[PDB]
This record gives sequence, C-alpha cells and structure tokens, in this order.
Amino acid sequence: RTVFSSLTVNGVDLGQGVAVRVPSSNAPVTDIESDDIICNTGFIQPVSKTVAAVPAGGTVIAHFHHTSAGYVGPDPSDPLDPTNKGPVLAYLAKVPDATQSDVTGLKWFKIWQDGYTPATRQWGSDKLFINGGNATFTIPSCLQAGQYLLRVESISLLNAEQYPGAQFFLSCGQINITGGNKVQPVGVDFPGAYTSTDPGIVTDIYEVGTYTPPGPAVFSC
Ligand SMILES: *[C@@H]1O[C@H](CO)[C@@H](O[C@@H]2O[C@H](CO)[C@@H](O[C@@H]3O[C@H](CO)[C@@H](O)[C@H](O)[C@@H]3O)[C@H](O)[C@H]2NC(C)=O)[C@H](O)[C@H]1NC(C)=O
Ligand SMILES: *[C@H]1O[C@H](CO)[C@@H](O)[C@H](O)[C@@H]1O
Ligand SMILES: [Cl-]
Ligand SMILES: [Cl-]
Repeated sequence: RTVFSSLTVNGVDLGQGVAVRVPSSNAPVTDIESDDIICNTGFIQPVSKTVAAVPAGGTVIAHFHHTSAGYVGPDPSDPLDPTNKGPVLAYLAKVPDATQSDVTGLKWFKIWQDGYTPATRQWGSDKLFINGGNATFTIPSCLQAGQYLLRVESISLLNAEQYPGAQFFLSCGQINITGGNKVQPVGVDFPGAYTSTDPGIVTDIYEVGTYTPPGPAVFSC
C-alpha cells in the first residue's frame, strides 16, 4: 500500500498535500473500469486549490509514502511494502482547470514509467523504495502550456495472477505547465486504457520473464 501525496518542482518542495488530491487512505483501487482508476477516490478535504507552476522540461518528484499522511518517521513499508513488486507510471492530461472536480473524459498520455529489468530482476517498485518514495521524471519540453492533471501510479502485482488482483495506488497532481511549445499529444481514456487482458495487469510475478507495463507507449517530444 502506498499514496502519492506531495510534489517537488525543480528542487522546491511544495508541502504535504499541496497541489495533490490525496485519497483518505492507502486502500488500493482494484476496478480498472471504475472512475476511481482516473484519480482515486475519497479525497482529504478540503482539496488543495494550488496548481503548481512547472516549466515544460522541468523536473518533478511525485512523493509516495506508505500512508496518506506522508512522512511520519521510520516504517519498513514506507514508501511501500517492497514485497509488492510492480511498475510505477506517470501520465498527464490537459484539463480546462486543474482544480475542476470532474476528471472524466480526459485524454491521458504517458510521460514516464519504470517497469521491470529481467537481467537484474528489479522492478520500478524496488527503485521507488530505494528512492524513498521519490518518483522523479521530467515534463516533456514541447508541450502546449496550460493546466494539466498529473496522474502518478504504483501498481502492486503481488496478487495479480487473476483479475481482479492488481492493486492500483495513484493520485492526481494539479499543475500549470509554463513555457513549452505547441505539442498536444494523443492520449488514452481512463477508464478504458487498462483492460483485464493486459499482461501488464494480469501477471504472476513468480513466473515473470519479461514484463511490459499497461497502457500506451511513453510519449516523447
Ligand atoms: C527525495 O526527495 C526529497 C524532497 O526533495 C529529497 O530531499 C531533498 O534533497 C535536496 C537535494 O539534495 C536537498 O537540497 C539541499 O538543501 C540544503 C539545505 O537544506 C542546501 O544546503 C543544499 O544546497 C541543497 O539544495 C533538500 O534539502 C532535501 N529536502 C528535504 C529532505 O525535504 C530527498 O533527498 C529524496 N530522497 C531520496 C532517497 O532520494
Ligand atoms: C529537472 O532537474 C533535473 C535535475 O534535478 C534535470 O536532470 C532535468 O534536466 C531538469 O532540469
Ligand atoms: Cl503495506
Ligand atoms: Cl520543443
């Protein structure tokens, strides 16, 4: 179990819960056809009305911790329980207002993921753990400036031998991309992009040889 609950933008920590819609607990989303797959559910109120200004090309850290509280000292399952092998993924969607409550019907493009490396048997979850919950990635430099949601997700495949089984731990950050260019990427639907036939979602981790994370290929400029 894990929760994305804070952001750093080009080395500046924004603060616990700031510009993130933080779920009330670390309970997983398990239904890929639920609207809960978009940005989770049951947000801590009142939800932040901060929209983090981020230059296109800028470096963002999405901070995962074991619980919705963020860092509360030593915990062997902070940022996640390391037995919970799986990928880490980041997506953006262009939105009219990054504080708007309705997150349905958006078009999500993947900007980063950390899957599995067979030769080292290392998962993105392992790297996330080593990195103290820091999922660090850059915002594509060519993107159209404006308001976006930043969906960052940790998937535990520990029990993903059938569907339902995969456990999805995700939140949406609220960002305002500045500078940039004019690229408006093709995105996918949530729900929709993840299906019960995807070997990225239905996976026996004790029988993994190669692994491909679910969803579209990573967008690059
Ligand atoms: C995960 O990310 C956190 C949150 O940003 C990392 O902590 C931060 O690390 C930075 C960069 O090394 C520290 O910056 C330094 O600040 C000191 C003064 O406080 C200054 O003298 C240096 O010039 C430098 O800019 C920052 O202080 C620190 N912020 C925290 C701890 O809140 C953390 O290291 C990352 N964890 C892992 C395992 O990578
Ligand atoms: C954000 O900052 C990182 C270093 O923290 C760079 O690697 C990246 O190019 C971007 O400037
Ligand atoms: Cl746990
Ligand atoms: Cl460009």
